[PDB]
Amino acid sequence: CTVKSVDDAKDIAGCSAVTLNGFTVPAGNTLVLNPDKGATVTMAGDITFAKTTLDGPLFTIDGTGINFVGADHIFDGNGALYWDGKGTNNGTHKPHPFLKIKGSGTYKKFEVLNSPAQAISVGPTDAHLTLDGITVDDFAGDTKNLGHNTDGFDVSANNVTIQNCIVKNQDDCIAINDGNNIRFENNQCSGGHGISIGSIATGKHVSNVVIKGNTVTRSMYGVRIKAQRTATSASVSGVTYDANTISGIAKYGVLISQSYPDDVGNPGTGAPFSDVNFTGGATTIKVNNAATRVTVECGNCSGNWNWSQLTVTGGKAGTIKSDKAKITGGQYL
Ligand SMILES: *[C@@H]1O[C@H](CO)[C@@H](O)[C@H](O)[C@H]1NC(C)=O
Ligand SMILES: *[C@@H]1O[C@H](CO)[C@@H](O)[C@H](O)[C@H]1NC(C)=O
Ligand SMILES: O=C(O)[C@H]1O[C@@H](O)[C@H](O)[C@@H](O)[C@H]1O
Ligand SMILES: [Cl-]
Ligand code: NA
Repeated sequence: CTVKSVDDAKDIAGCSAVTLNGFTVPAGNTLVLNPDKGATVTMAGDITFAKTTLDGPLFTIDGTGINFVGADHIFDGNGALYWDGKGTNNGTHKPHPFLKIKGSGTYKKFEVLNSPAQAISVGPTDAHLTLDGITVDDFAGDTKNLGHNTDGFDVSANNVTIQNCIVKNQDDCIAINDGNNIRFENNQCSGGHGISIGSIATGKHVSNVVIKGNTVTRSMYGVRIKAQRTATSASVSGVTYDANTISGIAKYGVLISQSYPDDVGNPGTGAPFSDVNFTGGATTIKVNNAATRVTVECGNCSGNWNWSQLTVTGGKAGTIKSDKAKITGGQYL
């Protein structure tokens, strides 16, 4: 019931208590854990991934009701051996995602250090899944702007809570791409592209999202809802921003747009956005001098969007094209 190598990992069936020791995952291998239902998995060392040619995920854990106790240990992706400024768009192969977490349970207190590109992929789930007190430290990727597409958390799942986490990276802190009942609370995001829903692709539906209590600094965007211009049979519905404190934003404090991968222009109509609110505690956003405060670029948006608790200052005014939605309240124009 102690995993000391990639081959030990296949031998944990029957273990209600697994200890994950530190070791290196050699080139050409992956670490896959399928723990027993309700098992506790406790990390007792750091896991380092030698430079590899495999596609990600390099680490996959999949189980029901798992209790993962990280004890502040590290999954080290050796990302600087791969980073070339091009991420997953071109250039060197980047194993991605680094980690994949599937099923359900509670995952606490570990660090992902220097992922090659996207760090933690979440989903699908079979019950609630909570990630609590995880650090994605890709800060080294800022050097010479070589880290790219280093998303903290990519979520395509239902019934997820991500709380008390820290992300230092070069792309979305979180990107919520699909699923219902997703809560992102009391996290700290710096260096990247902010807190995102999307990009929303054809057939994907994000609903009942709560973005609460987070701090975002030194980022390209504060919060975004982005849908591919071309997406159809897609939607975002029921999003509440509450109590977020954001500053140091370079491009847009808020960008809600159906023109992706562009920020604005000829927005699509097949990924309707509805019921997007800034309520509860104040969401205060300070943007840089050349930044835009708030832009909404809808081809198809509906509802009474209560933005009473949003305050955005700095930079210049954006544009509001909200289609059928009525945006009330707040301070940003
Ligand atoms: C990738 O970069 C190479 C040059 O470094 C360029 O030839 C190629 O067209 C780029 N990839 C794509 C898909 O455009
Ligand atoms: C998981 O999500 C789906 C849709 O949100 C739902 O039917 C199921 O009730 C949720 N389960 C739990 C345990 O929250
Ligand atoms: O934030 C974004 O949407 C985009 O940022 C760009 O810098 C990146 O090259 C894209 O792949 C996408 O991640
Ligand atoms: Cl290899
Ligand atoms: Na995803």
